[PDB]
Amino acid sequence: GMTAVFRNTVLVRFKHCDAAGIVFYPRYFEMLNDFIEDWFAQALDWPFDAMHGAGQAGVPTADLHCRFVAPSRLGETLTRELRVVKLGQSSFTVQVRFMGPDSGLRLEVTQRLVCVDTDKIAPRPLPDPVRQAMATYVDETLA
Amino acid sequence: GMTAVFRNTVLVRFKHCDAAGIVFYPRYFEMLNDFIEDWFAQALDWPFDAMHGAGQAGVPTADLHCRFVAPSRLGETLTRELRVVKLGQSSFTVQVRFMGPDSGLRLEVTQRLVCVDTDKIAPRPLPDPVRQAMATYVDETLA
Amino acid sequence: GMTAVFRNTVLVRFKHCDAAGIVFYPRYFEMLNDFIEDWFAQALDWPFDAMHGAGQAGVPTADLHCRFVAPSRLGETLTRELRVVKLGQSSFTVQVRFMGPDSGLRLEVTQRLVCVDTDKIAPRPLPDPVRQAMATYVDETLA
Amino acid sequence: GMTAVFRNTVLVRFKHCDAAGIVFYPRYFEMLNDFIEDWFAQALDWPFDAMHGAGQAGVPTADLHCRFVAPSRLGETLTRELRVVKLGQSSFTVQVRFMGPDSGLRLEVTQRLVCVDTDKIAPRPLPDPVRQAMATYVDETLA
Ligand SMILES: [Cl-]
Ligand SMILES: [Cl-]
Ligand SMILES: [Cl-]
Ligand SMILES: [Cl-]
Ligand SMILES: [Cl-]
Ligand SMILES: [Cl-]
Ligand SMILES: [Cl-]
Ligand SMILES: [Cl-]
Ligand SMILES: [Cl-]
Ligand SMILES: [Cl-]
Ligand SMILES: [Cl-]
Ligand SMILES: [Cl-]
Ligand SMILES: [Cl-]
Ligand SMILES: [Cl-]
Ligand SMILES: [Cl-]
Ligand SMILES: [Cl-]
Ligand SMILES: [Cl-]
Ligand SMILES: [Cl-]
Ligand SMILES: [Cl-]
Ligand SMILES: [Cl-]
Repeated sequence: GMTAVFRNTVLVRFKHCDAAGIVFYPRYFEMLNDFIEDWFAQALDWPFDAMHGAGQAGVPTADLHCRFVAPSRLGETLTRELRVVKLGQSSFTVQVRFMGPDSGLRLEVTQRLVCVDTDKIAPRPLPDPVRQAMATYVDETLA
Repeated sequence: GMTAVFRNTVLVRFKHCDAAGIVFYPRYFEMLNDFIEDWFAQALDWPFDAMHGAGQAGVPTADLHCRFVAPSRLGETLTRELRVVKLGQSSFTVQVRFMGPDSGLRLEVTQRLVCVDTDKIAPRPLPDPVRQAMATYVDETLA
Repeated sequence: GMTAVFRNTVLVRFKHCDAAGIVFYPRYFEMLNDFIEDWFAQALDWPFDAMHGAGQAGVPTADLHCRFVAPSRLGETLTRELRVVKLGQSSFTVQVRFMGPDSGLRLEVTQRLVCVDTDKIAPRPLPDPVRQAMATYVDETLA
Repeated sequence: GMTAVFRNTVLVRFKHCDAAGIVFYPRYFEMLNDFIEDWFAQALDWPFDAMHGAGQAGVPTADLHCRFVAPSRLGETLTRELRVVKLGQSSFTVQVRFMGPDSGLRLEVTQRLVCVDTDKIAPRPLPDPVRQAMATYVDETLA
């Protein structure tokens, strides 16, 4: 449909790979966080620097379900795509897919995050404009 | 009935902690992998050096589900526990819990791994002794 | 002078920073390796995938001297610049500077790497065209 | 003369090892930091949780020099040793050696750290008891 997707690419690097030149799974999760960071800065107008600084806020992960479909290797460029599954006042759920350079699905992950005060930890609502911006990404078929 | 639970501890270190003031979630996954590594070396008699070396094998992750219950902080010692959920010929599913120093649950991850040939990638059966050792960790109540 | 420099930029991310939102030093070294990887792929026509794959080669570090001049923080974009200090048949020495968005020097590192066979470790000469390409980056004032 | 050397061990893990088949060098620096962390907690009575917490302090690195002597591999246990080179009021320089299981030198790093106020960055003197504890590790022969 026309609900939004957020997309970008990531190069599989030497730092990401095991002795076989295949991606070590915790490293996918560094890739995933970088992608969420990007989405916040580019699409939601609430970059992590502002959020964790002046904002005294965070978006820690509550739940994460990841399926590793096919391996990725040193030197491949992967494409990352994000949709929003569910959006509350404080919590939000995204679905992220990583696809290889010939369009093969590499991993699919559904991730629930919660907006919190970091001084000290306690849930809080998302900023209104942020929640409004996320609403455009919502794919009602996903949940 | 009779069973076994594999358990050890890990210190939350500076390298693990982020600008929200807690453990950065990919870092939990490095701690998870370290724990699985420990299990293989210390309980299953199939250390990763041997497995990935002469063994020409690995145990890549097929599926992860992680529930983050409460945050962890610099300087805390966490307890890690492993139980086996399901055991096939090649695939195996484990449940790992991380607990805080007063036993508060921090995270629970259900993870399916698959034994593979690394030369080159293709599923293969676990060694007989290894599967037999893993069977002792089976938690029937999780089935 | 007109000897060459290799340049690119890198965003300081959440994964790079400590609890204060300042870069944790081992993370600079992940940034440094990524930059060398880039230089090999873009400038030297010998990407890490080809090098570690078909090439059965590596460029492990022999020596590294790094001065941390000023701290870097979450959300800053740093500029990375590389020059070649010294070039042998197998060994090569680079100097890398990271500068902040307002041109302040953040870190300066002189790094000696050695071309090796990875099956199994043993020095070898650089490929001729690679060594030729590095020669253009040589700043004879540096050593 | 009378002195002390701080020493402990570390296992080389899957997470540390790369596509050249050895420890990936930034990973040595995470192991270095862990070791300094250990020194502070176990020898100097100033653990990082306390230091960075109530203490509003840190010990960022100003200078690194690392000589990589021989590679390390998955499954090896390394020995880490610390000696103090130089001790000022705020700054301190340490020499750390990593050795293999048959005592072969793997790397030697000379590192200068500086005690700082984190609220906000500005050098400050080490606590008196901490400096006194560090003095016991001084290796006059390295001066
Ligand atoms: Cl590609
Ligand atoms: Cl909510
Ligand atoms: Cl939600
Ligand atoms: Cl593909
Ligand atoms: Cl029984
Ligand atoms: Cl199976
Ligand atoms: Cl299974
Ligand atoms: Cl607890
Ligand atoms: Cl067998
Ligand atoms: Cl049971
Ligand atoms: Cl900037
Ligand atoms: Cl040479
Ligand atoms: Cl050289
Ligand atoms: Cl600057
Ligand atoms: Cl004496
Ligand atoms: Cl001083
Ligand atoms: Cl000093
Ligand atoms: Cl040795
Ligand atoms: Cl004092
Ligand atoms: Cl002495």
